[PDB]
Amino acid sequence: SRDAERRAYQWCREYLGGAWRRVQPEELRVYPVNLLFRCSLPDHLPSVGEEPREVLLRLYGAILQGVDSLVLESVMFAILAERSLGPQLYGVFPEGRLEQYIPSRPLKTQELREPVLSAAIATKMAQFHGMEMPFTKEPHWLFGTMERYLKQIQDLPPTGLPEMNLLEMYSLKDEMGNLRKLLESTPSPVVFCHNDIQEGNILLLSEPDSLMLVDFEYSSYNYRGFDIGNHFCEWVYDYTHEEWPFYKARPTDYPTQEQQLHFIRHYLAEAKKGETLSQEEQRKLEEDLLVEVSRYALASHFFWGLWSILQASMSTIEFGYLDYAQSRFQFYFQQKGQL
Amino acid sequence: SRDAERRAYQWCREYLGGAWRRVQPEELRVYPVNLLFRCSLPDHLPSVGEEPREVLLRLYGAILQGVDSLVLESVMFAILAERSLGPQLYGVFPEGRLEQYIPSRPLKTQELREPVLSAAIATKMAQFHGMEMPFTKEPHWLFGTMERYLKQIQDLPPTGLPEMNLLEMYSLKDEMGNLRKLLESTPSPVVFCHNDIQEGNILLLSEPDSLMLVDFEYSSYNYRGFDIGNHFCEWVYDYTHEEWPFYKARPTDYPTQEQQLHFIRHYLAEAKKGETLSQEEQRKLEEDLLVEVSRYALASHFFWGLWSILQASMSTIEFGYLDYAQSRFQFYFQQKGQL
Ligand SMILES: C[N+](C)(CCOP(=O)(O)O)CC(=O)c1ccc(-c2ccc([C@]3(O)C[N+](C)(C)CCO3)cc2)cc1
Ligand SMILES: C[N+](C)(CCOP(=O)(O)O)CC(=O)c1ccc(-c2ccc([C@]3(O)C[N+](C)(C)CCO3)cc2)cc1
Ligand SMILES: Nc1ncnc2c1ncn2[C@@H]1O[C@H](COP(=O)(O)OP(=O)(O)O)[C@@H](O)[C@H]1O
Ligand SMILES: Nc1ncnc2c1ncn2[C@@H]1O[C@H](COP(=O)(O)OP(=O)(O)O)[C@@H](O)[C@H]1O
Ligand SMILES: [Mg+2]
Ligand SMILES: [Mg+2]
Repeated sequence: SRDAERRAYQWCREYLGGAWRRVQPEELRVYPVNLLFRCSLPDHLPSVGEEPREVLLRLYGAILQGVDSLVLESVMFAILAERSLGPQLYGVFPEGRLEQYIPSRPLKTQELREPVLSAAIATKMAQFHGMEMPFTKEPHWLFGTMERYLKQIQDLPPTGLPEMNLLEMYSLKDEMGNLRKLLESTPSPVVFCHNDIQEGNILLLSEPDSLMLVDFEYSSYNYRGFDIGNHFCEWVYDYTHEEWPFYKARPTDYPTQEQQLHFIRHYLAEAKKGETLSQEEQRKLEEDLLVEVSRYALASHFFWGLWSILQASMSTIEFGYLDYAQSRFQFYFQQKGQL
Repeated sequence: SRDAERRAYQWCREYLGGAWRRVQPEELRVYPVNLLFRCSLPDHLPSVGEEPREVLLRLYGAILQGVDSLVLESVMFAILAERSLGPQLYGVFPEGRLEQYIPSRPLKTQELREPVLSAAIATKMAQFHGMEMPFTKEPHWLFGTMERYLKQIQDLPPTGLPEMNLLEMYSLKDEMGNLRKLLESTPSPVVFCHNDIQEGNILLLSEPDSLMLVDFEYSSYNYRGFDIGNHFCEWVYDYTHEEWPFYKARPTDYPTQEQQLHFIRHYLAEAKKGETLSQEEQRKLEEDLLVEVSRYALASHFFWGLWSILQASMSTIEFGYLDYAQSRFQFYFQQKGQL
């Protein structure tokens, strides 16, 4: 649309500067990749200084985001950029931001299991967990957010859908306490977590450090075990499935013990790189982490199942959110019973 | 106060973590340095990881700051920290932030003229001007802000003070156009400027890179000439004077031509360090910059004079804001006439 093109043009010229000052309106169009758009400097123009030739314009939702929330999100994004753990940040303004376009493609679900890529993901996740960030270090995110989601679900206006509420079908309010008790018995260090290391958020670089993570919507200080366990759960789900419900679950694609240990070995090699450990101490760290993840992986099911019920309340036919929620809760109980 | 101590305690434990988790309330008190407070970890405690032992708690005003303004301020502060151009950032929360306490003292007015310190200030200012920041690069800050201040002054409710309005005494609305025309004829590159490089914002490090700038309240993309000229104006004003109006002006302390060239040589040595320039090209850059600064220094007087009238509207006997404004406008006209 004429207005959207004009805004993108103005934002690029004003926030990027340099060669962008010489671009004429008729030479620039936005390409949707929807709230995300690619903007490219015309080929005939040389760059002036270090200003980027390739950016992504990210527009914020029509949805209300609090002031404090936007401060935290923007500060987080800016810091991860400086530390080379996310895309560079080139503009912040009320409507959105301009980010580095990373030449890349996202991973696919099946690629997560390839040993060399899985080792690289482990290494990157551990790098992320090494970050000191200016946010609360108290680990209230996991159960605080789940408690909030449950309250929000309880408060939803009735819609007319006749089915038993999933909170009741799966006794989720009671079950949350059972999970809390289990995880309270399971030590897991509190670290800066990504919280959504799915294939769609892992970019395979065309100009390799071979990967970059994106999508920090959910990132927070949280239990290490959640970030790893959540990643393992993602081996099961493909969100590119082309028929309703527009995801597919393959439960047998959950990582085997050997696949989990391979990831864990590479994770710990990075996490513990500055430490002098015997092979025996290393073995213990690996075994303990295997158990830790087996339990915190259950929180991935529980968290996303609750989140998905809320998504269903704002959706119709574009994705089977309620179906997905039920899949996560079924796997929760199955895996809980296999402990 | 009990409440303020408790809040500081909670913020330190929650945002700093590490050894701060082991601190007991009775071991921590805040020291005012008022919205700024020092918090120190007890001496008996060893640090756990990289968490700071010495922080400054900065509380935000009771005064309204917009959402977008707080995003920009916080992002700016976080980026300058990463680039080692400001204090590290350890917590952001609705009420304020936790920053690195920099072991240091501020410079004094008379120290600005010492050649070795002035060379270091020039070098640091040029470093700051090298920054690419995710903010508007269009140079509307100077006249946009002055136009806004003038409008705000025009809109002030009458107070009962009988004196001629300084806007009228000095014909400032007309004079702003005269200044704009002068500066429009004076090329000055647009760079990321500090905008308030006064002695009180230059910290002399106890653990030396010998200086750190602080106070980014006014920082923005702006004309280089303003940042340098503003700094030179600051050689004249001491804000520690102990009798009303609580500043002192020493007009003869404005830098001589030689003092200005000394600063300029060191500024350009840093700004142009990656460039192959002849001694002749270097001489021209120095001479041109001398003229540039002579003109943009006038904007320092004009800007702060307007700002000071606004400060007077919220002040009584703590500082002679209106007196200060008049001093800046008198010097503006004197120096304009000496061009
Ligand atoms: C577990 N998970 C990590 C939760 C957080 O998700 P995000 O990382 O925020 O996406 C992923 C997840 O639950 C998820 C991921 C993707 C989708 C999704 C995928 C595709 C669509 C779709 O509208 C489906 N379509 C058939 C209409 C084609 C265009 O894309 C809509 C939703 C829905 C749910
Ligand atoms: C030109 N300048 C760089 C403008 C921006 O100032 P800031 O860097 O934001 O301070 C500095 C400036 O105009 C200025 C600087 C300092 C002061 C100031 C200095 C001292 C006080 C005072 O309340 C005075 N006191 C006698 C009551 C003792 C305690 O401190 C109050 C105000 C007033 C004005
Ligand atoms: N900085 C970037 N560079 C290149 N591609 C990106 C970038 N950020 C996101 N993408 C692409 O856009 C997709 C969605 O972006 P993301 O930040 O994950 O937002 P969301 O998943 O909330 O829509 C990613 O899967 C990736 O393909
Ligand atoms: N990070 C810091 N470390 C040590 N001292 C600081 C720090 N920040 C500010 N100060 C001290 O506090 C004073 C005021 O802080 P500043 O950030 O300039 O705020 P303002 O001038 O708006 O009150 C400085 O002159 C300096 O003496
Ligand atoms: Mg994503
Ligand atoms: Mg200051």
